[PDB]
Amino acid sequence: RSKADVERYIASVQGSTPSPRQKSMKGFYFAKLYMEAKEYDLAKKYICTYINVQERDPKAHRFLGLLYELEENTDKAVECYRRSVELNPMQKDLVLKIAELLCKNDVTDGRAKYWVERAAKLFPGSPAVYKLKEQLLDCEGED
Repeated sequence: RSKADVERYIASVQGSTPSPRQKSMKGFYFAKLYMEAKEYDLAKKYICTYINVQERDPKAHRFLGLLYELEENTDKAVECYRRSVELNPMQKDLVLKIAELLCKNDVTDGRAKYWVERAAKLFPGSPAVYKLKEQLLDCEGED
């Protein structure tokens, strides 16, 4: 998909539902289409327009988190995923994902233990969680 293909769709929306709120309400479609076109900054811009008018949509926060995760912007990805899982706690997978991102970025992140413990509760016996706990144990001080 080209930038031009997405622009043609945005123009169609402008011609038929031109109100700023109707445009914002299409911003998740615009963002996904720009993600198809590998236009990551534009995808972030448009998903933000949508979050402005549909603030409680967990899917939009998760999509923005994925954009930040692709960029390796840990703090922003974790913030988005945290908001998504607050809005829709059925996404237990995001609890493990946050733990994993924090550990990958800086396992001396105090935040890692909190999320590893949350993940351990949701995924009892998980080797993915045990690997993170081993990493935390390896960087613990001694008495």
